[PDB]
Amino acid sequence: SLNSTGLAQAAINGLNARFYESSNARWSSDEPWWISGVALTMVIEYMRRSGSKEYLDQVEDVIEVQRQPLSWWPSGEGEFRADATDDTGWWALAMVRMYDLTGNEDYLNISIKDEAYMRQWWTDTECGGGLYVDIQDLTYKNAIANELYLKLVASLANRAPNATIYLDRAQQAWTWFLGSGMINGVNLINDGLARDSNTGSCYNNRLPVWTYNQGVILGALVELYHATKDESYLLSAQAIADAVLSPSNGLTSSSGVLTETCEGSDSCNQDQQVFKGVFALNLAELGDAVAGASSDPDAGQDYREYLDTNMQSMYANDRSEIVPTLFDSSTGDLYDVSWSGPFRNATMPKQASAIGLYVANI
Ligand SMILES: OC[C@H]1O[C@H](O)[C@@H](O)[C@@H](O)[C@@H]1O
Ligand SMILES: OC[C@H]1O[C@H](O)[C@@H](O)[C@@H](O)[C@@H]1O
Ligand SMILES: OC[C@H]1O[C@H](O)[C@@H](O)[C@@H](O)[C@@H]1O
Repeated sequence: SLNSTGLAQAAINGLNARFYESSNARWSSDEPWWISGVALTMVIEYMRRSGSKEYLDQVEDVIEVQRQPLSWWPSGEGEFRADATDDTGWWALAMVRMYDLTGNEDYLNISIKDEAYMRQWWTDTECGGGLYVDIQDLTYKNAIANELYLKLVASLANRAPNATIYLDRAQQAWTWFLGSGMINGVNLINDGLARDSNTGSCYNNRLPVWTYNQGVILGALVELYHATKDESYLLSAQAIADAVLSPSNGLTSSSGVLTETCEGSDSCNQDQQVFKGVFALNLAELGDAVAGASSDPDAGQDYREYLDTNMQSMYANDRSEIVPTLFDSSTGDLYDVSWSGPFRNATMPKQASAIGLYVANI
């Protein structure tokens, strides 16, 4: 009796009432800019899955202003080309979804500019491949920038005119990622690569297993499946998702709820607060691809039940409503970080993550 389209809309209204800045065409300028890109993704995906165009004018406004040359990275020349490859990647994938929503080639073109910009920091000369996250310094090849890159080139292999260079890049990037060692012995992805002092060989740095690094990779593999019709991409994706769902690996509580490793210590910072909903949206993409590739009705049923289980927990334990007034009639729902633990306060990243979970259930 829970309607995920209605709750997604109420969560987007809450996001807007507390965090949207009209004069800036952005949410929460006091929060990292890439998380406005994630938020835009969630709003776009709500519209795609539900069929609403309620927020289209707002999204267009955000795109128009945020595509301008960034005051902190003018040499990027706008179009979301930023001072880190992952920041660019979040907006690039938002533009892929906006293209999917509208069919407007402008958004696809932006994604193509973003891919060419990110590729500049791919090297074969360290780690046999992959790109750096930190453009100014070039010290870290990490999971998230390389997952976003992979999902972007794979997305373009299905949509762009010069589709075969993107397919070759996606297949080579997946080959590199699989061979990097970041996917560990329980099929989960650690934070990134360290580099050996004497030898230049790279290895899994054993930094934490973050939920969004188990999620963006699933979307990439789903796009590789669509570009190739090779289910072995779905089989790898399902292995990573199945590891997340397994309570033995500690991302899934004994209540069956998705749980960031920092929640226990109450230490989730502004980045980590958004991670879970990015995983959920990507898990929904995997579940749709698996159910479509198979005649069995129970196909992808575990992923769908998982998202449902998480949705009901967040709805019941992690929710607070804006108090309407005589003057401001704004309504919506607000959310904290723990999809099981109690609501203490809302932040823009926490809210974006919550919207992601509802949209994953539409
Ligand atoms: O996305 C990260 C980005 O977010 C902030 O809004 C900006 O001030 C930048 O300095 C920073 O690099
Ligand atoms: O794994 C190596 C890596 O660890 C840190 O988390 C990063 O900030 C990088 O500067 C460094 O190269
Ligand atoms: O919050 C964790 C997050 O922190 C930084 O932004 C980078 O080191 C990422 O690789 C990492 O996932």
